[PDB]
Amino acid sequence: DLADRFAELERRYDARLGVYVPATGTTAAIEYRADERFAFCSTFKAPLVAAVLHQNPLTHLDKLITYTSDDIRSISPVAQQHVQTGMTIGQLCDAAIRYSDGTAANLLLADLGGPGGGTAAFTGYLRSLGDTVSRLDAEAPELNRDPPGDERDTTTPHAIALVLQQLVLGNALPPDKRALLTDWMARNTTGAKRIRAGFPADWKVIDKTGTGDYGRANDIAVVWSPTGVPYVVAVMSDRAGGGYDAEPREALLAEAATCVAGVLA
Repeated sequence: DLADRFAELERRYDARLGVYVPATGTTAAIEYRADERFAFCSTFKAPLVAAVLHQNPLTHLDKLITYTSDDIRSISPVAQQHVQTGMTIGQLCDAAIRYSDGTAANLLLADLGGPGGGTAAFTGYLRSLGDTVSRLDAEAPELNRDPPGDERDTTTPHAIALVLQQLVLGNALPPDKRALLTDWMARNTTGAKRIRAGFPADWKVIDKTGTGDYGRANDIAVVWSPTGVPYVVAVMSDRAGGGYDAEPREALLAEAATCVAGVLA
């Protein structure tokens, strides 16, 4: 009947909803449109930091990156205030996750290198994690603005959840790099009204949000129960029928998360 409740949320919010919660040692998977494609939007910035971590020693986090005001092409709460001084890779990782900083993400893509400003390299990192479906094609902000029919810049709830599972809970990263990613997600500033809002206060929530055109609103999270049992929760939504300027609905994500919390508690 949980599928019926998700379908009701879709009707109430005039939206398309995708959910994946991987199975665990003691719980079944939750899946709703889990193999349909949704735009990443800024959700890709969490695996992007993982990519950078993966291919460099941690001393690289101290590498100073310089850039100009002309590089501020997307919403960049941190980067736009440090044009004169530049930012370290570590600082860029922090900003990309906790403030969804677009310039920071673009500079991290460039740090991977190669064609498409690092977008091919990012896609390659997902392939290395066994993700045969996801792809990044554009930089910020263009990656948020593809038409609904376009497969560019898309993932699926199933794909991104299994990536995050490996990153935070698995051994895709060594413990030191894993702890950095986890902490940045744990101190995210953008996600209070999404998955966090759907779980009780005694659950811990770490997350990365995404928002875009056609009413896109996403959140990917790892949650810990009050006794410290972890789960991955991916929730994705759009309103392709509501125009490119359809309002994204944080409340839809919060309610979907409430329904998930009910299953997992």
